[PDB]
Amino acid sequence: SGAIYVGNYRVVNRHLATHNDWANLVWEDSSRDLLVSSTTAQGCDTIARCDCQTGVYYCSSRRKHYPVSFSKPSLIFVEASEYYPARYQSHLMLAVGHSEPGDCGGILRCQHGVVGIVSTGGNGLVGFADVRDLLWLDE
Ligand SMILES: N#CCc1ccccc1CC(=O)N1CCC[C@H](C(N)=O)C1
Ligand SMILES: [Zn+2]
Repeated sequence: SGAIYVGNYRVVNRHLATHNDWANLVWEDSSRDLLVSSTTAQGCDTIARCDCQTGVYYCSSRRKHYPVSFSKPSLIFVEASEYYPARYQSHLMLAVGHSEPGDCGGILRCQHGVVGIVSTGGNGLVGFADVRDLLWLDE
């Protein structure tokens, strides 16, 4: 679990969005596993606008942060789950690092701010849904 809070927006994994997120829907994209909802309170986070490929992510299944080298956002095949059929997920970045079911929503950050959130994983890999291209989050 986990979310990004920036301005009057809450960014969460689409498959973990609540009834309240859907009732205050701003934008969603099943192909990216992202959903953005509106909030009444101003948010705590800053979004990176960069092309960093190194950063640090929070891993809830270890209660620890880990450094990672990650691939550029791309179209990656993701196996079927209870949430989605087998499909290509877009804007996804992979890295070697621990992740297990329950770790989605952990933040990945570089020196410029928030880069994205955990969205996939398995076998010593962790995948992050990029948010750096969503320029409208800042206005
Ligand atoms: N961290 C983590 C998740 C994880 C880690 C390790 C093993 C398995 C998983 C679960 C998994 O990859 N997904 C289930 C939920 C929806 C995700 C998607 N974006 O399509 C895919
Ligand atoms: Zn950066």
